[PDB]
Amino acid sequence: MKLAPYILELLTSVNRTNGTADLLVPLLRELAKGRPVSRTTLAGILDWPAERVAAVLEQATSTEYDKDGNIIGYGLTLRETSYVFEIDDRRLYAWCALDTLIFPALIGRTARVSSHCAATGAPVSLTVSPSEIQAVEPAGMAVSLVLPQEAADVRQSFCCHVHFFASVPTAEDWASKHQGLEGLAIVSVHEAFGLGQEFNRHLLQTMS
Ligand SMILES: [Hg+2]
Repeated sequence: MKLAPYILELLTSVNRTNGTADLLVPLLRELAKGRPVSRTTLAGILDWPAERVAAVLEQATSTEYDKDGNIIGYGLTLRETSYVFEIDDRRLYAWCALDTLIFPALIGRTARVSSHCAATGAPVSLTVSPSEIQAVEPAGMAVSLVLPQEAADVRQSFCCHVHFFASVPTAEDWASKHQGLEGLAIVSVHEAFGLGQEFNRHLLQTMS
């Protein structure tokens, strides 16, 4: 219920240098176009030397690149995951369930999100807009949260534990067999979306 520790630690894990948020939003908007993103493209959008783009990305250890050295994944990714994230006619993916709830507001576009329950395999889907969620299927969908670690790779420490589930009772049953994960908690997808909204508010307030 109390979500401050999650917001605080995720902000710390995500915002590791000056300009991270400045870079992250344009990057997500470019990735949402469905093609690899070159550093020079970001440099142009930001009015930064490409050097600076590189230094910000270097601190982002989980960043995925393709065989050309272009960016293909940073929260939103072109590389298949369990979380499908579609913007119009482009199929993208996300690193975790919470990412799917956060990115639409940051990109300014509505996403069709689909996945499978981590406990039962049942398909789950919803439509996520910058301001609300809709067509939640099934209606009682839930999300797992853990406390992000500050100095760890965000995918290894946070993303891999943050799933969708068919329902709260199903997720709580799953959670009962998952001890030793700091801050493990089950919330409804609505509660998770509200967490995402608070995270975004704090993130955006740190932009130039
Ligand atoms: Hg994530």
